[PDB]
Amino acid sequence: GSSGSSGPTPKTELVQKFRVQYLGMLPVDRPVGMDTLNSAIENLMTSSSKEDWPSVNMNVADATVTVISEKNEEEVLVECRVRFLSFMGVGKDVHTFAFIMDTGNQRFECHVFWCEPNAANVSEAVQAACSGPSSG
Repeated sequence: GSSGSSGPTPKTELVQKFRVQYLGMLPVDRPVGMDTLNSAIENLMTSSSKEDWPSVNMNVADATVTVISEKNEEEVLVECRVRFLSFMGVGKDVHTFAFIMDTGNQRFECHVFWCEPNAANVSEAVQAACSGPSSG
């Protein structure tokens, strides 16, 4: 390592980590909507028990959503960005959070998660970042 080391700065950003479980990744056709959202969750929900879901952490910063493991603050299970997001919301139960992301090739992935006591702060912390129009 001939080259020295990078030079950090005495200033960081605000990050919000939330220990949530990882239900799994279910694809969806509609990048927007709740029905499908819930449907996705409910689908995953049934799949794999609750305890089966690995306790992960949801990092939120720089308007991004990165799912970091529990036994590793460096590991990045899933890396989602509010800029690549399409939609989301809280499933049937308030203890569930899923959002449709954009990967490319007309493909969308919905990452289901379990937040307690409710995915209100998470969804918000994530939404506050997304912050999109309603086009009503």
